[PDB]
Amino acid sequence: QIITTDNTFVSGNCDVVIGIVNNTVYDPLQPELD
Amino acid sequence: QIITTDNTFVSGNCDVVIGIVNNTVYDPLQPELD
Ligand SMILES: *[C@@H]1O[C@H](CO)[C@@H](O)[C@H](O)[C@H]1NC(C)=O
Ligand SMILES: *[C@@H]1O[C@H](CO)[C@@H](O)[C@H](O)[C@H]1NC(C)=O
Repeated sequence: QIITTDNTFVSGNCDVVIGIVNNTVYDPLQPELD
Repeated sequence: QIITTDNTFVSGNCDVVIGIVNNTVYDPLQPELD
């Protein structure tokens, strides 16, 4: 599935997590823009 | 964590619940104003 904010939650910054990577998390409210 | 709509679900009115208090729930779409 596409990485979305529906099945992902945010918790703190990425500096404390070992072995993290970078990729875009698609917010579905952005293509709507209603 | 701050009380947000993502981690709470609503079921009926608050007249039936015993010992319930009043507090604000943060709507995350309201500061977005999309
Ligand atoms: C992710 O991006 C930040 C900021 O551009 C960078 O400092 C970090 O090294 C990146 N992560 C990786 C694994 O390259
Ligand atoms: C909570 O709100 C209800 C309805 O406005 C009110 O009757 C009640 O006294 C309030 N309780 C507190 C602790 O403010």
